[PDB]
Amino acid sequence: ENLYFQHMKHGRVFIIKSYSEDDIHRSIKYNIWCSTEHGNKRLDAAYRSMNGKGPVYLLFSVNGSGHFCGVAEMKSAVDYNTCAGVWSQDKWKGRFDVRWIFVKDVPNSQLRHIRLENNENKPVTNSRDTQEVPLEKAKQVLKIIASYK
Ligand SMILES: O=c1[nH]c(=S)[nH]c2[nH]ncc12
Repeated sequence: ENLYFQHMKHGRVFIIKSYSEDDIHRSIKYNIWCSTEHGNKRLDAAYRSMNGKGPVYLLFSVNGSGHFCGVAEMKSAVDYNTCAGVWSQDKWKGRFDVRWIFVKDVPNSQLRHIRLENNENKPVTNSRDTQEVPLEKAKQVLKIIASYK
């Protein structure tokens, strides 16, 4: 639907791939997330360089689920020294705030014809955790998720 995301002139969009639906549920409940060590650094740099000029959006998907499960906006820098063991595995260390926008399952069939020119033209549905999405393809994904019924 062209009602959604028609004014995102700046900003950046990443794929989040979780091993745990329970971690997603905790993220939705408390509006926080944590990535890999390298993923935290990549999101941190994107959020910091944006300096509030636009949104950093996160497109969430559970590994193996065959569907994306929602969209959240990054709402803080990464805090690296935080309470241990709050997620499904102890290896998830650190925290940043998010704001969930959509919580809805969207089948990969609706998205797999969107290909990423920064990832060897592979379907967006074949992305790994914290793959960055070109802005014009991200707008396409965001509108599909937003309007899917
Ligand atoms: O399974 C996960 N759980 C948390 S909390 N963060 C993640 N990043 N990538 C995968 C995961």
